[PDB]
Amino acid sequence: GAMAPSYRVKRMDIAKNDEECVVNAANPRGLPGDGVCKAVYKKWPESFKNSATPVGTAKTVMCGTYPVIHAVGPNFSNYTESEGDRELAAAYREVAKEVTRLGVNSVAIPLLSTGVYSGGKDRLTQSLNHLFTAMDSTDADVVIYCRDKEWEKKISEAIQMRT
Ligand SMILES: [Cl-]
Ligand SMILES: [Cl-]
Ligand SMILES: [Cl-]
Repeated sequence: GAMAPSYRVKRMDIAKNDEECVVNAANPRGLPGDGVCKAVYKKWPESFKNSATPVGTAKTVMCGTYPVIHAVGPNFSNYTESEGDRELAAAYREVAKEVTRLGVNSVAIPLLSTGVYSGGKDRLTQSLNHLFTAMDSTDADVVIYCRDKEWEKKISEAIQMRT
């Protein structure tokens, strides 16, 4: 584990992360997809061998010795708010189990279901709070990746408020 486990946020492509493993915002079919998923496919294509997994779950595939944890958040265009909220919380709980099993000291993670699976809604607080609920009991250093400048400021504020 990290000596003083922390949360940090960076505004840049998660495919350039400086952590021991990455979480992909995957689709259930293991397809290249769009957004974070497509960047992950371009950087670690070998990790998409048998990466298909249901909504609300995470499945890790190695690219060399580097773990890619494919976490499938719900698409809020298809799910109700209640069911989607439950599956989004579940995907993050599965990421925490995988990070613990892998024994890594750090993990790069995107906010699941905030892009094309958001159903056109701002889900920063919803998704980030489910990330904290799952990851708080782990001792890995967590680095959250985002692309929007206003989202970077809001995620940073939420991290600092709890310290
Ligand atoms: Cl970048
Ligand atoms: Cl998304
Ligand atoms: Cl973003």
